[PDB]
Amino acid sequence: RGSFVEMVDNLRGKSGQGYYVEMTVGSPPQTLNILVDTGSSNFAVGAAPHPFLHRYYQRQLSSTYRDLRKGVYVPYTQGAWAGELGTDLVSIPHGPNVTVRANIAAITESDKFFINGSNWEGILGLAYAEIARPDDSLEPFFDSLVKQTHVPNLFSLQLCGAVGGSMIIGGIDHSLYTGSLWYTPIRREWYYEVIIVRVEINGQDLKMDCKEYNYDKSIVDSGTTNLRLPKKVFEAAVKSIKAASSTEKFPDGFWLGEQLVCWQAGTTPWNIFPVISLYLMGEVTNQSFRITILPQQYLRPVESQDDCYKFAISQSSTGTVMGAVIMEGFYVVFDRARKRIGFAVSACHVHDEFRTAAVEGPFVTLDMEDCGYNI
Ligand SMILES: CCOC(=O)c1cnn(C[C@H](O)[C@H](Cc2ccccc2)NC(=O)c2cc(C(=O)N[C@H](C)c3ccc(F)cc3)cc(N(C)S(C)(=O)=O)c2)c1
Repeated sequence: RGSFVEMVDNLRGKSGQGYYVEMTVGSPPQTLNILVDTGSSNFAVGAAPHPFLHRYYQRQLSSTYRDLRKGVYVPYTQGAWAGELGTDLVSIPHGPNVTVRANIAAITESDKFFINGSNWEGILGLAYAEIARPDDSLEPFFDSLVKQTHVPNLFSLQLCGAVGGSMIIGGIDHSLYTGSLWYTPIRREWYYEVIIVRVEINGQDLKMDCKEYNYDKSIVDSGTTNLRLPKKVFEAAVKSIKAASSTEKFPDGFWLGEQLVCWQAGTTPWNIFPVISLYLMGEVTNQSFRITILPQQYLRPVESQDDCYKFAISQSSTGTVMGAVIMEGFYVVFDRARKRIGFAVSACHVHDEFRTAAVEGPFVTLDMEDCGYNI
């Protein structure tokens, strides 16, 4: 036991359909399972019956609920919901030892948002006010917590793939990683926006201009499953990954996410697939570092004696998104007080006897401030 021990192992997931934490709302208490999302900024909960929900928030039974008299609507890349704004008291039983009064949206209708069998009933948006709906005067959950209490302006995340993990609020826990932590600056506070300066596939540089990697932004996002890439980058990376795994051919639909391939239980040939590295901007002029993932991170199991996989890198038209495929390799620190994000090798990542995920540096990279996109 270190001093954050009671927060270790406070996350669950069912069949790889989102990581969630327990939260307690209102008075007397109602406890619900809440999806953790660093790619949005609204706190919202289901508040009316739905065939995919086991329970929901009942405002009439809470004596501390206050009505803001205002509607709200939120569309994502996948799905959308509409509801009503209010405030109420909120705690996290396996989190920090405080209670705050927070904005909450009560979800009364939705389309392709809730997921059958996921076991979660609402979402906690952990990013900044600039992207909240209906606009930036609606204060997000993490801002309320820092402004009302002593808790330090920092949190960190360890997602353990195949489903559990930990969310540490107000500090770092040294048993959750090995080796050192390496930091990249947050470019601007809206999404958690970062700069990628080089890409390699099995040690071989892809050689695109670095402005293509960040067009029109690159972000770190725990509520999206895949690594998503801009059109011209997706096309050149798949060509290179096929060239490097050519001891077995696969149909074209596999690299598009439209076909699965299944091996007999225990026998998947991890070694025929290459490793992938991203280089990120560091904290000193002209210095970078690199993070490296394995096929165990970018091929995802779909839930007999047969192990079936889907290829989890895909095309985007709104910039690079480092989703759960990147985060399951690493312990990640969202250090909001010093405007930076830290990466270290995770103590729980999935690997084999020949290779492991890695975080290494320092490397020399010139002109990194050219790489970023301006409106
Ligand atoms: C308002 C200001 O913000 C925005 O405008 C805005 C617009 N988009 N966002 C990004 C947010 O983070 C939303 C939140 C959300 C959360 C839940 C449901 C719907 C939306 N995520 C997605 O949009 C999204 C979700 C999934 C998915 O399946 N997730 C499950 C929970 C999951 C499963 C396993 C895991 F390990 C981790 C997560 C797949 C895709 N893909 C497109 S994919 C196939 O990965 O390429 C996209 C913010």
